Amino acid sequence: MLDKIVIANRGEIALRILRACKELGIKTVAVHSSADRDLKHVLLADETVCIGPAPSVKSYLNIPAIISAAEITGAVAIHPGYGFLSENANFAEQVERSGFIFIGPKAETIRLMGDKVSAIAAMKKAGVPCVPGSDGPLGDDMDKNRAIAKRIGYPVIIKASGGGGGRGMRVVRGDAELAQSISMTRAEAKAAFSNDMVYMEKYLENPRHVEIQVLADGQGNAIYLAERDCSMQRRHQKVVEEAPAPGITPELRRYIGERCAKACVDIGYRGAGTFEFLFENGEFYFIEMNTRIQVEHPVTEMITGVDLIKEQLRIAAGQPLSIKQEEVHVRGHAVECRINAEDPNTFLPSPGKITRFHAPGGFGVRWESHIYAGYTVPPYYDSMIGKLICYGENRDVAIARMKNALQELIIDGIKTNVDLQIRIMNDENFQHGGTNIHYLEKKLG
Amino acid sequence: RHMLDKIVIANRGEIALRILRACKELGIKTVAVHSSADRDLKHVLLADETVCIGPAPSVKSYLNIPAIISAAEITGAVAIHPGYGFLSENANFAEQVERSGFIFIGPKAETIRLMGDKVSAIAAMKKAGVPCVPGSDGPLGDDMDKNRAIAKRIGYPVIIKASGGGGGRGMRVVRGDAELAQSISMTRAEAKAAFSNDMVYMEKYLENPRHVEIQVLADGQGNAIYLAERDCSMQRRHQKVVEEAPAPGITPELRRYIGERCAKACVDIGYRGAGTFEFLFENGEFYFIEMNTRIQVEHPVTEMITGVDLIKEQLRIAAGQPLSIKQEEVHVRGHAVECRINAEDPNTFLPSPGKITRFHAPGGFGVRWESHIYAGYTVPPYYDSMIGKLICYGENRDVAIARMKNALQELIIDGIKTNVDLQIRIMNDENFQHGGTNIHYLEKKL
Ligand SMILES: NC(=O)c1cc(N)c2c(c1)nc(NCc1ccccc1Cl)n2C[C@@H]1CCCCC[C@@H]1O
Ligand SMILES: NC(=O)c1cc(N)c2c(c1)nc(NCc1ccccc1Cl)n2C[C@@H]1CCCCC[C@@H]1O
Repeated sequence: MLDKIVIANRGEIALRILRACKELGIKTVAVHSSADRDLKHVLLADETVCIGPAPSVKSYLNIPAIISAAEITGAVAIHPGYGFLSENANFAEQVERSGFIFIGPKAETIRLMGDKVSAIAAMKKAGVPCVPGSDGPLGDDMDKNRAIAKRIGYPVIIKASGGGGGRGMRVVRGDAELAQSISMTRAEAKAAFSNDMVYMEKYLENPRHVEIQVLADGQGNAIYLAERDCSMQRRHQKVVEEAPAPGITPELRRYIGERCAKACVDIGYRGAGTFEFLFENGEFYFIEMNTRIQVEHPVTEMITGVDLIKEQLRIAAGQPLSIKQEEVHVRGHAVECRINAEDPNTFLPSPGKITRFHAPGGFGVRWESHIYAGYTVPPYYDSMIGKLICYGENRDVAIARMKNALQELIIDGIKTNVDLQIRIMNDENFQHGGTNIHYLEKKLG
Repeated sequence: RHMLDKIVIANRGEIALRILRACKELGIKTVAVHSSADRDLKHVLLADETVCIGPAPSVKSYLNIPAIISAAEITGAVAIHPGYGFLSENANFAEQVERSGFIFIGPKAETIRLMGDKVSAIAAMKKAGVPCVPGSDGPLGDDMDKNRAIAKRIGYPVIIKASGGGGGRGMRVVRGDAELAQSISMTRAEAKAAFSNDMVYMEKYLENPRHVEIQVLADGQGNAIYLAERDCSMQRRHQKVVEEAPAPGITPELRRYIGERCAKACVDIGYRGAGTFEFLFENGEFYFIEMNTRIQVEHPVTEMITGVDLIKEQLRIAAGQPLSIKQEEVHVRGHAVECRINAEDPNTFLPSPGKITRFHAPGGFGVRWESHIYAGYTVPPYYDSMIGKLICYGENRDVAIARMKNALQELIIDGIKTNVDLQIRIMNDENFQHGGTNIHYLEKKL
């Protein structure tokens, strides 16, 4: 095992990693901004280092300060969590050249999957089904771009090669909008990602968001740990996640999973990763790969029994995968509700002091949050303050437990999306299952 | 399938909240019956209906048979869940409930009566094939020559036990003939005063036993299953502190052997609902001591390793539904540890009442928190010291223990004294980390 690690993150994920470290007897170094002295994980860590003032650019995104804290404490590894520097290939490369273990994939793999054009090319080569599109970058020749748009099937989407998630996209209904659209995206991409490379892709009308969890040791072994349905979204931001995805057969799971596992070997993947797809008419279409742990990883842990953070730590330590594909079994169902310090109606973030707090309990109830009574949610960071995960023997039990747990959850002093989550659990279409990616916006409209 | 419309939760604290959650999941309307001191209980605050049944002393509230039955009638409830303790093993209450036309969420009154009489309960178990402690196999008379002959056949040390006794009450260890007559006479007088039943029996006293118990479920359709075992040996002066499932050192073959015998005994006695067969385990052999005719405090450790919601099964059985799982569907997976959290003084072990000023619950993968407490809540001095239960699960015993250590360190209960520090000490104990420690261990450590 790794003797001592730096947790290069904050909030709920930092607390998640800290628990995993403590379970394995790994010493923890909590690096934090001056605004995050009162974070729960900071108070629980063996050593703490203040890495700079409140803005992320000065603290959590500050590479030299993070490296220096790792050198000063005698740490051997760095876990970047999710967000911040987790998908920054230059950070991964610097961590390794400085002699530390980077708890993530190789910097080259981050670059390969990070550039969306080459990622799709790599997946097509690996045998992973992708969304029909340009299959390369787009030029200045409108005649070639229009011929490509008719080849795929209108409507189409203009995507930034350096973009990802919910940023760097523009939908095209017809050829009249096409020219203005290919130009606006290039200007936005060059300003936001410092790369003007764009590509064209088929805009799928009625798709579901289905993603595959993988674990690869970087020694030739790679396993798939079922799927997650993350279709309940608003402004390209996940709200509810669940595992397994409803309507996915053991045969469909096996088909897509084996392809994802094979793709890991072919790209030399190391650690935990997720292959995101759009699922429509019984077919999967690759969109992107998250080369880190995901926010929604707990729903996969509940249904497989696999602790995903401990496995990241074992792989980083140089241990080959002990878990064999034949040992991965889907059992029961899990639902995750993201808890955000925001007004759901207006999207207005709600930082501030939590005057009253009470977490739900019970069988199959998992609460993932650093929040406590008297704690101030700082205005400098993202709105996500916690995650409520409920497990049951079937989908209906997990939903029933989630309704009860949401009713027990008290967060006063700030605005939350708790009431929105209660509305989603009570939604008859959600209760039936299989709602598409556009459902939540339509329901709220 | 048909389900109970509304039930009265005839209990308080953590178990009342546990029962409330199971009801809500099943769409059953809840009736929280409470004493005047228990208006601010979490489950009372979450219940669909509330009925104040009397003042703080349990005799006028939680043990008050007419007021509890009256609250079921007033609210139009169809069933009564007694939880554990209070009226849960009271056969007169269960008889009065049935008589009043309400469902008693438990076994038949006559089954409670049968298992509540320790002499009759042993005779029924021995007849069914359940292994028993060698003993008198009937009541002791006043003839001391006969009592010395029974003691010689059993072999000293022996234990004199009250037929109306149970748990940690109504027993006396005898090491030789010199103490026999007086020990029998003293047990009789104590039994007459406490139980209005002076019947005593003799049992072989075991030197280093483990307290291992088998969980059962039996429906009204003739199905009876076993849900592995629990080791409750980590205890002090008849008070459980740590429980775990499955029991260390128990092989699948040993589990199958004892479990099948317990399942067969349910069928023979016409058992209904949740129940536990309590055993003393020593030298790879099981010895029946008593049967709990209700749910136990430590039921969550069995739920974690089997996936079975024991409270929801009680509610399903009571509604007239078959068991939701078959024996072949019951699988032991992983390991679970329960730390009882008490508002108690660590030097005296007596209840420590008062107001909770700051409260923080632990979280994480495999962490389960069973408690009604919240910040600002006042622990009343009228009832037991138990304020909560911390349950950690893992794919093996070591992971469960590692998760417990971290969970206990995150647990904050300020304003009152707790056994949190003692629980941290037990988790750090190398003999506990090895496992298989006997019932006498904790007292010897302290
Ligand atoms: N081909 C498509 O129809 C399509 C549609 C969407 N909405 C895509 C979508 C495809 N791909 C992406 N995202 C990746 C991306 C964005 C910008 C530039 C490149 C990439 Cl790879 N997104 C955005 C997503 C936000 C939430 C909805 C479901 C999944 C996505 O995370
Ligand atoms: N035969 C024996 O060795 C024996 C010993 C004890 N200590 C017995 C014990 C046997 N049996 C009982 N209890 C049941 C009982 C008591 C009085 C009268 C009838 C009964 Cl069934 N107890 C009380 C125990 C409390 C301490 C820890 C856990 C094991 C036991 O609960």
